[PDB]
Amino acid sequence: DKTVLDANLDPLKGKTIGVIGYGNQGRVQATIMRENGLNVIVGNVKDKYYELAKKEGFEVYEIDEAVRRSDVALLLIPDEVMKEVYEKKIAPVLQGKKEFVLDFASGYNVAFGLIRPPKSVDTIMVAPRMVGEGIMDLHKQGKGYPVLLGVKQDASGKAWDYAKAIAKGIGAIPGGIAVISSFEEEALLDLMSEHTWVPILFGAIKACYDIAVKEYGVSPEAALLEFYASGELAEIARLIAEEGIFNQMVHHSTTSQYGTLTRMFKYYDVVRRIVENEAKYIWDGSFAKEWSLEQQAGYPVFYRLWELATQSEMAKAEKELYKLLGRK
Amino acid sequence: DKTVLDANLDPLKGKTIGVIGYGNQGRVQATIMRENGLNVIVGNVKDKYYELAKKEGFEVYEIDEAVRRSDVALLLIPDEVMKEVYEKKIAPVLQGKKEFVLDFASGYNVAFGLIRPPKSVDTIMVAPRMVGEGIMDLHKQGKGYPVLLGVKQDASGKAWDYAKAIAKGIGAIPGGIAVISSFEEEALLDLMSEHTWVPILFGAIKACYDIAVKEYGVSPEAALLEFYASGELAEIARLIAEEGIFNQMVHHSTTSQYGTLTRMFKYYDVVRRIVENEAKYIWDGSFAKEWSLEQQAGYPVFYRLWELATQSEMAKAEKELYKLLGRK
Amino acid sequence: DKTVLDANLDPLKGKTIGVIGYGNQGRVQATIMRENGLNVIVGNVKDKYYELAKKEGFEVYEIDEAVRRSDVALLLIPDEVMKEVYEKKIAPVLQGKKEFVLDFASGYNVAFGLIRPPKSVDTIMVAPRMVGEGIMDLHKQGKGYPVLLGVKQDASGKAWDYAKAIAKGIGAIPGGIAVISSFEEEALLDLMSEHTWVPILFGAIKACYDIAVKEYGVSPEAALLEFYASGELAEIARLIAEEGIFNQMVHHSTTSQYGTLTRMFKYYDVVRRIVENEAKYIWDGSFAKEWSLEQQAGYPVFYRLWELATQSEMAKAEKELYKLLGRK
Amino acid sequence: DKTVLDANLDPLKGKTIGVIGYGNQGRVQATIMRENGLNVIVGNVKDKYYELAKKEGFEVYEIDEAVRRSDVALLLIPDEVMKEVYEKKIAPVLQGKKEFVLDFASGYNVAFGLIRPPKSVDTIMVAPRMVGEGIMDLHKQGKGYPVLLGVKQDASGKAWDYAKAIAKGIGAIPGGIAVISSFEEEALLDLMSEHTWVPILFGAIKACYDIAVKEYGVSPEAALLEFYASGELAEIARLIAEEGIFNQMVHHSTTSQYGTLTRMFKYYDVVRRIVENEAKYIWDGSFAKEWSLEQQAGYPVFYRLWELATQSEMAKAEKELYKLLGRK
Ligand SMILES: NC(=O)C1=CN([C@@H]2O[C@H](COP(=O)(O)OP(=O)(O)OC[C@H]3O[C@@H](n4cnc5c(N)ncnc54)[C@H](O)[C@@H]3O)[C@@H](O)[C@H]2O)C=CC1
Ligand SMILES: NC(=O)C1=CN([C@@H]2O[C@H](COP(=O)(O)OP(=O)(O)OC[C@H]3O[C@@H](n4cnc5c(N)ncnc54)[C@H](O)[C@@H]3O)[C@@H](O)[C@H]2O)C=CC1
Ligand SMILES: NC(=O)C1=CN([C@@H]2O[C@H](COP(=O)(O)OP(=O)(O)OC[C@H]3O[C@@H](n4cnc5c(N)ncnc54)[C@H](O)[C@@H]3O)[C@@H](O)[C@H]2O)C=CC1
Ligand SMILES: NC(=O)C1=CN([C@@H]2O[C@H](COP(=O)(O)OP(=O)(O)OC[C@H]3O[C@@H](n4cnc5c(N)ncnc54)[C@H](O)[C@@H]3O)[C@@H](O)[C@H]2O)C=CC1
Ligand SMILES: O=C(O)C1(C(=O)O)CC1
Ligand SMILES: O=C(O)C1(C(=O)O)CC1
Ligand SMILES: [Mg+2]
Ligand SMILES: [Mg+2]
Ligand SMILES: [Mg+2]
Ligand SMILES: [Mg+2]
Ligand SMILES: [Mg+2]
Ligand SMILES: [Mg+2]
Repeated sequence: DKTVLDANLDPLKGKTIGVIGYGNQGRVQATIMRENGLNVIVGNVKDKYYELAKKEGFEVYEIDEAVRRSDVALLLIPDEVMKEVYEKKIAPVLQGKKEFVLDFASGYNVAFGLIRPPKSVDTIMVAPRMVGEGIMDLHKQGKGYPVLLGVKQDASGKAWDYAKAIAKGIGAIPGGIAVISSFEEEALLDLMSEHTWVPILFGAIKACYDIAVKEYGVSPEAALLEFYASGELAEIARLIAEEGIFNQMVHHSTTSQYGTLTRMFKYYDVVRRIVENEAKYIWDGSFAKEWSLEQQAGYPVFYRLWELATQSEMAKAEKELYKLLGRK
Repeated sequence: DKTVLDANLDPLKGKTIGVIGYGNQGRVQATIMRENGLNVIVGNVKDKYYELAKKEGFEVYEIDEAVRRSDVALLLIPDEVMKEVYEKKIAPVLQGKKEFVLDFASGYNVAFGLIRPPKSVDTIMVAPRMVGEGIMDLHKQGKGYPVLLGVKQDASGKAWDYAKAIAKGIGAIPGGIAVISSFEEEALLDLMSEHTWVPILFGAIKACYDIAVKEYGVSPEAALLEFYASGELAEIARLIAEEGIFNQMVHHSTTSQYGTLTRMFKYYDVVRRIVENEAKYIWDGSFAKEWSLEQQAGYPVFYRLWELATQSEMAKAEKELYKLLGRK
Repeated sequence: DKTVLDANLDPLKGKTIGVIGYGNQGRVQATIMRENGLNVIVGNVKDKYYELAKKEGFEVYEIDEAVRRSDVALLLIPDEVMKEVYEKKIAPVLQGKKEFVLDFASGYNVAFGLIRPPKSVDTIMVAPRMVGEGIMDLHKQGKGYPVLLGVKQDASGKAWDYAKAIAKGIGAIPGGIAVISSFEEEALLDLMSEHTWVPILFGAIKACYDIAVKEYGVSPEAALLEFYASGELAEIARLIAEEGIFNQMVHHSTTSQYGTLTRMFKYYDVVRRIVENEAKYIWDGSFAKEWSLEQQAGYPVFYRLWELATQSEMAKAEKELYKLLGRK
Repeated sequence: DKTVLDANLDPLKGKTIGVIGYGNQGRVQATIMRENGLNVIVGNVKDKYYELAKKEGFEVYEIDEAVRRSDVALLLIPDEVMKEVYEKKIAPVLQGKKEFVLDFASGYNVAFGLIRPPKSVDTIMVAPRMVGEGIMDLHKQGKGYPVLLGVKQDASGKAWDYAKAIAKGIGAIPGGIAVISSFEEEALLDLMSEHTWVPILFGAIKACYDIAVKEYGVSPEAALLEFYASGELAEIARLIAEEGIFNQMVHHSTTSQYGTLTRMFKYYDVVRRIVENEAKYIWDGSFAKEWSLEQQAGYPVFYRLWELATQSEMAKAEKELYKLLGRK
């Protein structure tokens, strides 16, 4: 099957590696790779992270200098400034090359064409699905974790080899797995998760609260406690990850099972339509356009929405309560 | 405010208490209350739980005998057999009384009239919001936890006093809180949670999977990994419970925040309508009717739905994967 | 292909067989199997059928006794009392077993979970498609007939072997065929036939009558004669079974062919939608629920519908006519 | 009530004030405040207004210099360049401060987040509802006029005090009133007025003209004369402002009253829906986004719409007529 469990690590030996950023990922991955027996450097703007990285023993230069030295580069920075940073401080130094390699952790800027490097370079992607802290929390046990792999440009016939090489160079495998796919699939998924069921969940909760209060004379404290001020949700998530989404429900009551299943099979079509709409809107690029334009405008909608959300009755009540329970 | 933080414990001293069941709750609460300095007994059918309860030092009699001895009773058994058990082995012994008290952990059977005790008895409810294990996991730290309180019948003018007495007798407060409300609100909430956002979430995930596969040529492994085979969901739940639902999102990226907020404010009305429909359907009693009838029929729909859910592509793929990762 | 034409008969030799019921099927199949060289018994309630079965030379005991003696059982009784009969007089005797086998002629009670035998037993199904009299009417020619096969539980790795063994033990093959499938498919089909085209046909006829009378001044006698008081329909059915559904039409006139084909391809979508709805309603279990509940209620709708049907103008006219033609 | 009629003027004495712009407002307010006994300066780009302000005796420096000198600032410039002007020539000088105050006449740029000053500064708003000339036309009578007040940031507990201080420092009160509100309400109102009834009025007039001509053979001159080429509208506005919107109608005829009231109560719902839509579209920020983007694009729609409006039949006819009547 497409899956991969282990591979070689030779293509990276003898070369120097360049790491852009020392935040969550950059820090973790550079730590691991150094612990794996490789010569690696760090490129970053002069700030707290720079101080931290030079504390932990990673020789540092300026960004463009790290690329001038490196034969491989890992661009571990946000997806909102990578564009300008590339355009200014990378593309030139890169034009001055023959055989180079560039890796990302996300496919947003590439799949949509905001970054079109030369055909003189092999472009790839290695994408984990952990916030970053759990990765160390696993490495100290000597485990592995799963990731996605992708390739965009091949000028060496060695692209996948370098991909698996990196995958092993960050302790993902052996111990976990590695999938192969494109940048497009990665971006599509990372965006569907954010556009489809998360906001739906939140809106459902908000509506349940509003209703239970304003049409059945219920108290905010009780509403919050039942809905989310408890850890029921977290325990459910854990049991899912461990046993399985459906098998999990066995630990509940028959009444819960019955209602859940009925209503789920009953409300499948609506959500299906919603998901179709959003997935299409993404596959085209409309969302990238929208987001870039809002950046250029000044995040007005962002501002107003944050405001409306925090000025809501549910939020105020949650504040009073979380205060009452000593929580921060 | 309606909230309560601590109260007296005198009305329970000098009396004997009766506990029906030694499962999750019964076990925990009886343990605590014994550790609080009260004379308590146990009533249960002769089985593994009976053996366990007599192991832990709780003198036991038959159910009706425990009531004959007790002046208070806690009916900690499922909401699907309580009816018959009451009708047969409790109502008589209870008719033979003057001043008694009966407490539940759920309002399903009462709010809907499936149980109508005499007016010779004060009826109450004390409902926690923890599965039961977390409660001990907190008690050994010396903390408290939150609960709901309710009263249905008063023949003593002491109902709320007994309520708070119990609340303190199970280590809820001081250390947490106690809310006051009816049986109706409790049932309504416990059912809305199960009918509105849980099944919606599950259906959304299922649809995202189906789509991403059958219309964009994506691999099941990647789909599952992104959606739920990871712990992203559990970490989100924890951060919610700790910091706050919205504040949580700060630890994410701006892109995620933007998409989430937009789509949430965009899809609020639909879910609102759904929630209205279900809440009404409950407030009337149609659901209780439906569930009781399906019990009398033989759980055919239950059976078929379990089958359809487990025979699904997502389930089979999850099986293969969870196996691949050593998970049970 | 999945089809089967003949197989072995050894696994049944040396064992005793139990047959529940001596009505249409039970009678025929027991007769055949005895004529095939097997030791078989009969279990039945004391009535006319009991007298008949002991007339024809089948030693009989009470039901539970027949199971105590038997190592295999064929439950040839209606699908409306099998539940209680099992629950009371079979499940105990069965709990007292190690290696047993149970066979049905219908999957209604099992596919929907109304009967959940232990995992100590191999459960199967052998379903013919003849009312029962035609089967003997064929056996005396030395032919075979077609059936369906299914398995639900396997604790021997011999389930299919026993299945084909029975199939041969009732003279189905060699001489006909045997298909393999589940209980679910069998039930689904047997119910679609009854829910989709039979009632549609009847309603179409009824409406044609009503219209031809009340809007074109036609006489009931003529209407009935054309529509169904003749044998046109039976001859068409026979020619279908013999030659083929479409080839049949060759023996009609060109005008008939033209109108039929046009209107058929013209009215396909409506019936398709209807069939989808009903098939879904079944696949879930709603129909089983409905039917069980009507049983528990007292067949009021059944009663009223029988009444309305018989008190109809078409029925009264058919009565007068069938009387006029000497028919009973 | 929230209203205010007079207050103190001490907090401004001993300080220096800075005024950005010498157009309509800036000119008037600076004139008044100087006439009120305060030390005030002027910051403006070198142009005709600079010459005018140094004519009238207001010592001037460059903008940033005026802020370096001032402890308070009034940003009386358009809402389309304030952004860049701030970003470049104000924010630095402001970072170099401890205790400062900044006031606006409009909340557009702030309510939507286009300007986010530091938390080292108290931000306020003082918004009149006169074009600017009427304000002097009233001051020479020794009257006052009404305004709105708002606060965004408080680092002194003196924000409202400074607000009322300014309010008195510009001759608004005593003699008129001062309301308190946010920036959001101000912006919302100033935009609803422009989006809801003004354009509706204009379109209604245009449509009445077009119809009366092209479907009833009426002459343009007569149409214009009746609709707006007369002063009926201005007299109505004046009588409204003086007596009251409804009481005004008393000076009309009964026929007019009847038709007006009927049709008004008849067409309320449509306009209500329109207003809801627009108010929402604003509350979110979509309009700010739209306008900023059109600026960045080059005002193409602006251009084309101006063209279409002026190339209209009504416009050409109005031109011929206004010429015929000697009007410019
Ligand atoms: N933490 C996460 O959520 C995961 C990371 N990724 C992706 O990896 C990439 C890195 O993400 P994170 O390291 O977690 O974010 P982060 O907050 O940890 O970023 C830290 C780095 O940002 C750099 N930086 C910030 N602003 C800069 C600017 N204007 N100019 C130049 N450098 C700047 C700094 O040098 C710093 O080293 C992103 O594309 C992310 O989507 C993929 C899987 C999940
Ligand atoms: N565990 C939970 O989810 C929470 C408990 N509750 C409610 O408290 C009550 C008890 O729930 P749990 O103890 O957690 O369930 P459980 O699974 O722990 O039930 C254990 C008890 O069930 C008794 N029992 C089982 N079948 C019986 C039967 N046919 N006849 C007589 N007794 C029988 C047994 O004596 C045993 O002691 C329920 O109403 C529950 O909804 C309220 C908050 C959450
Ligand atoms: N005979 C037919 O038309 C076909 C029969 N089948 C299936 O074979 C099985 C038997 O069907 P048939 O014999 O044809 O119907 P039937 O009405 O002729 O059944 C006769 C048998 O039912 C027994 N019985 C009736 N009421 C009973 C009760 N209260 N308690 C205990 N036993 C009772 C009688 O002892 C008798 O032996 C069913 O599962 C049916 O679905 C399958 C295809 C059609
Ligand atoms: N006149 C009005 O309609 C009322 C004024 N306001 C608001 O007060 C503020 C000022 O409005 P007005 O003075 O009436 O407009 P205005 O046309 O009178 O503005 C003249 C000033 O604009 C300055 N200026 C123009 N272009 C500039 C540029 N590129 N860079 C730097 N400075 C530039 C000039 O220095 C000049 O002093 C606005 O926000 C307005 O909406 C509030 C109530 C009504
Ligand atoms: O990179 C992303 O966009 C995140 C996701 O996995 O959804 C971390 C927030
Ligand atoms: O008692 C209930 O119905 C549960 C809930 O809180 O939803 C535990 C499952
Ligand atoms: Mg993301
Ligand atoms: Mg994700
Ligand atoms: Mg709950
Ligand atoms: Mg049938
Ligand atoms: Mg059939
Ligand atoms: Mg205005």
